[PDB]
Amino acid sequence: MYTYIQNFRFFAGTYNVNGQSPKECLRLWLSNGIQAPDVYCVGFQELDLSKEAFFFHDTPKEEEWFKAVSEGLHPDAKYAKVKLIRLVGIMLLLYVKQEHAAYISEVEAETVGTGIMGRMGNKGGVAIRFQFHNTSICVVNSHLAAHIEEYERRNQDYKDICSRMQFCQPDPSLPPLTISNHDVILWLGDLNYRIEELDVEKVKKLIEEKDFQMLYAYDQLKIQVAAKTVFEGFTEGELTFQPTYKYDTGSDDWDTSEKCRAPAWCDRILWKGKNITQLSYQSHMALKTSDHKPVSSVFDIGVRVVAHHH
Amino acid sequence: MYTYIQNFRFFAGTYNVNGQSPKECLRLWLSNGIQAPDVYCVGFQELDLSKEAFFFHDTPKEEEWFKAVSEGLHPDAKYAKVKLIRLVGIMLLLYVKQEHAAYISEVEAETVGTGIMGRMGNKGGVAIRFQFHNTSICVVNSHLAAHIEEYERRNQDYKDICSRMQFCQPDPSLPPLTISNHDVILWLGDLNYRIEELDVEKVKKLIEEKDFQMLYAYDQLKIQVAAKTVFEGFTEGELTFQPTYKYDTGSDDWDTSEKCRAPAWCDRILWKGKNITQLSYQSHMALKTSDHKPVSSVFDIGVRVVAHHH
Amino acid sequence: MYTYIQNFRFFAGTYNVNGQSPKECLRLWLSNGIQAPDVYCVGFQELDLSKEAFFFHDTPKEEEWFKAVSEGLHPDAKYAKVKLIRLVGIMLLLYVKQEHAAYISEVEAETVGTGIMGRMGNKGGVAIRFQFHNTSICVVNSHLAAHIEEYERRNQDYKDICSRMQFCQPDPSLPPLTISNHDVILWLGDLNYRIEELDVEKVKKLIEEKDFQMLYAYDQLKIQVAAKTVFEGFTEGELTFQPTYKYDTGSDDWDTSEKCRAPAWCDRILWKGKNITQLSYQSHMALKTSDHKPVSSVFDIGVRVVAHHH
Ligand SMILES: CCCCCCCC(=O)OC[C@H](COP(=O)(O)O[C@@H]1[C@@H](O)[C@@H](O)[C@@H](OP(=O)(O)O)[C@@H](OP(=O)(O)O)[C@H]1O)OC(=O)CCCCCCC
Ligand SMILES: CCCCCCCC(=O)OC[C@H](COP(=O)(O)O[C@@H]1[C@@H](O)[C@@H](O)[C@@H](OP(=O)(O)O)[C@@H](OP(=O)(O)O)[C@H]1O)OC(=O)CCCCCCC
Ligand SMILES: CCCCCCCC(=O)OC[C@H](COP(=O)(O)O[C@@H]1[C@@H](O)[C@@H](O)[C@@H](OP(=O)(O)O)[C@@H](OP(=O)(O)O)[C@H]1O)OC(=O)CCCCCCC
Ligand SMILES: [Cl-]
Ligand SMILES: [Cl-]
Ligand SMILES: [Cl-]
Ligand SMILES: [Mg+2]
Ligand SMILES: [Mg+2]
Ligand SMILES: [Mg+2]
Repeated sequence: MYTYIQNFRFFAGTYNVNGQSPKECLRLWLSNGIQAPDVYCVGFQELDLSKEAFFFHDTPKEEEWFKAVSEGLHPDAKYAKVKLIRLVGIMLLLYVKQEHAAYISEVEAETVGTGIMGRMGNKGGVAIRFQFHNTSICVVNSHLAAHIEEYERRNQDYKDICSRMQFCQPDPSLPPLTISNHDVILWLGDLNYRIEELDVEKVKKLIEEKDFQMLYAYDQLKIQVAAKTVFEGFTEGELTFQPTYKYDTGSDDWDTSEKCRAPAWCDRILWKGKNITQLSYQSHMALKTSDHKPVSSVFDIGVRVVAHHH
Repeated sequence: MYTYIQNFRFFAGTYNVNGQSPKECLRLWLSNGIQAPDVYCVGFQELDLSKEAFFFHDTPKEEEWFKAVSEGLHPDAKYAKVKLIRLVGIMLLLYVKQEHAAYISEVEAETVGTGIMGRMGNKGGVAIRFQFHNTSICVVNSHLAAHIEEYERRNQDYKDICSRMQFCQPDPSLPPLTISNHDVILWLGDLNYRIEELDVEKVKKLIEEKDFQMLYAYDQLKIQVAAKTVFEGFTEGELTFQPTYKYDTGSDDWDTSEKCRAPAWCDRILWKGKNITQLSYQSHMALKTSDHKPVSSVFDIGVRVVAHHH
Repeated sequence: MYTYIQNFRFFAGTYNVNGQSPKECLRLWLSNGIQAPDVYCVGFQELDLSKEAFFFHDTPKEEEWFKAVSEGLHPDAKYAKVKLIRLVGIMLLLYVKQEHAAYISEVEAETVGTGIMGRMGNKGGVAIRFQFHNTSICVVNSHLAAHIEEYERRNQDYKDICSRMQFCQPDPSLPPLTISNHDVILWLGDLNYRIEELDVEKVKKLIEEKDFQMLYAYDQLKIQVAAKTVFEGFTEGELTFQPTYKYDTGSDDWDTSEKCRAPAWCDRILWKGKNITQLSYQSHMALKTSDHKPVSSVFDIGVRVVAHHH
């Protein structure tokens, strides 16, 4: 046989929904004046903050948010649901255009809890891997540890997801599939990295001034990546939108509670692999259900397709 | 339109069943020579003491006790089940005569755990609110902290149920419904308040002498209400029955175990609202399944009914 | 009526499966060149090591292992499933030849958790009791505390299972059925008792030399039974097979990890009652799914049968 590169459009989204049910149309996030994606990868954090969900019970929030996402996908294409995976509040959805569904194979989904006692699901990661035509793809959604001072724990959460996440494989003989053994890796989530050094007022001033380049110089994810403690070999696109945390629910105002939290680029998307081009990377201010704003990126990704023989 | 007051009969019952399945006919509690209630409000504590129930799993005890209650309702009327709500061992049931069912609306049920780590369901409250004709009603069933020395925690459990219990409402714009925003509030449960100061032998002697007025002078709920720490604006009827805890299972004898627990009026019913009259308040000694006896009260409650226009 | 003793063949098996799904045919354990048993008693430990199973959720491992066992039963007889009981990873299955099913009655199953905080199901026991013809039988499967130094906790786990395990009974009037109130008791499990005194190299040398009599002189279960701290009145057959823990998964090699665990006869079967004869007691090295090997015993057991009147 013979293969060739054919480009497909992948949408990746991440949204921390603060334990809320969906109240708004999600088109403003998932299909806001874009061309129809070929593949949708849609991730949530904090789907359900209840004690019942924490102890691994089913939750109506799973179906509520799945339906909201399905209804918010681009109207020009029929999308097939390929896979849903959830650990407590961390949920990842994979859809493809119906016409591409026949070329999806080897779908596997797994989860890793890195929260209470290092194991519970209040924080951690979920992942879906699959083959699209002849290209292997893994999408990871992680919610890493909270608070500015806990960057070392965020680094450890990342390392633990990478080492513990193992996928099934057709051949029991080879070692299990890990996240890294894929042609294309998309990593999204509330990575929860904050702004070092600067005080809250200075952070807010830089944002008002739209000096995102200066603010980004103090971003913990940037610093840790530069120190090679996390996300080795991954790329992140330039941040041209304002921090996505923390807002008063129902508004675009920064947290006016007593805690008065410093804004942060909590919500991020990164990638690794050949033939990837990021076409956009943005937040969606119009959605106010949560104290975070959703983030999205659209990629053109080259996929190995088998040429038809005649 | 025009409204007028029409009286309906409400039965309220509370029973701590010590993790047991039902073994006796519940008519002796629920329909023991009384007129048929229009509305039944039936609450349990300790429905299931298992670790599985504690971690929020379904339990066969829910259906066993629901059926026992349904079978024990007054035989002269067909009762419609309006709502069931359970948190671990705390369950509340609401029924109305079939003929009144069409005038029930806006039924909402919620729970608040105030047990382990302040959040688990070994203690706490559940509630059902609804509109009957044009009158709003909230029924609360609480199981508050154990032991004579923990009255401050019982006070805190009450305050926490009051502040955390929020109900849905037709209009997202107004603040959520709380327990206090109702025309009629009925609060029942194992409130777990004990007798201060007196030693066990003195308590038992007063009960033998049927001097309930003297024993009540040392009741913690009375004292805390007088200090305005709990149940502000609520009324409780005079206690004319002997303490309902703690008995040897299968008997009317006081706890003969090594612990030799002091008797207490653990199990109580209180109310708040206009046009309420208590017609009775009693315990039911004949039921011996548990180490508590069940308590009941019947009220005449004035309800706002729309007058028919012709 | 008149009764007489008739002998039936009972198979008992215990297998700690290290949280794995079944990968091998279980005939090598359950029907490896033996006559068809009349009754199968098949016990597992560590069916599922997940946090979800630990908090008492259903697991697909239950059905996977039940089907594997059913498929591995002796092919000459149709076996009826009488009962399945599971607590977290501890599962016991009871089957009988179809032709004997009509003579099984009073089947009851219960569990006792003796793990975290003395109550959780990471360790403990499950049991099935029943009447076969006119003889009462109780089969217990226990997973007792780990590690050489914790023999006192293993003793306590045993005592706690014995005192807490209570079965339902036709007559509410008599005291509940306990394990000890049965004509025949079969106790199996990962009892987790280790070899005292000897160092790892010496243990391995004795095993190489096949000097099981000398190694057994240092076995903790033997010592504790002799001290009358556990298993009073029970018998165990001579151990003529090598220790069943701890192996590298997929091999017959001893644990080559850093921990380098000493081999132990973790997995045991004991009995108590009249008219019992052990016909075999062995391990099954050929099964390599787990870090333990399965153990089996076949008994001839005299059962009281009602003579037919003509
Ligand atoms: C081994 C099993 C037994 C263990 C039982 C222990 C139960 C328990 O303590 O969980 C605690 C867990 C903690 O949240 P965690 O994931 O750090 O995530 C939150 C962060 O995302 C931030 O947003 C912080 O809030 P903000 O930045 O202030 O907005 C932070 O709040 P705080 O600063 O207050 O830490 C925290 O709540 O909360 C939950 O997951 C909620 C549901 C479980 C609770 C029920 C059980 C009691
Ligand atoms: C964050 C998650 C992890 C937390 C795990 C922690 C698990 C745990 O310790 O729970 C303990 C919980 C305690 O009972 P709690 O509600 O005070 O209610 C009981 C009172 O109503 C009284 O009747 C007292 O008994 P009496 O007056 O003497 O009759 C009292 O007994 P004690 O005096 O002995 O305190 C107590 O049992 O018991 C239960 O709810 C039973 C079921 C859960 C246990 C399984 C988990 C191990
Ligand atoms: C009151 C409720 C809240 C309590 C939450 C606490 C959760 C928790 O710490 O559990 C711990 C529990 C411990 O295993 P436990 O039964 O001793 O059994 C194992 C033994 O059988 C041996 O094989 C030992 O391993 P090896 O001989 O080395 O092979 C030993 O390992 P270690 O030597 O390392 O002790 C141990 O894992 O592990 C589990 O059961 C696993 C699943 C639950 C964990 C999820 C919750 C975080
Ligand atoms: Cl927007
Ligand atoms: Cl009575
Ligand atoms: Cl073998
Ligand atoms: Mg939140
Ligand atoms: Mg009790
Ligand atoms: Mg193991």
